[PDB]
Amino acid sequence: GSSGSSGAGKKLFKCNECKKTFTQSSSLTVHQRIHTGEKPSGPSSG
Ligand SMILES: [Zn+2]
Repeated sequence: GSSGSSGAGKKLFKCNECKKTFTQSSSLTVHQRIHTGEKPSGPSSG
């Protein structure tokens, strides 16, 4: 079921932690650190 209302297009990079996107990679990268640098809550094993 494709109900693309908000986005779901022109995507190149997506975070498999908070389903976030960034027009560019660099932007996403700096955002990844957060998920890959936060208190040990659970075994990410990404
Ligand atoms: Zn994220």
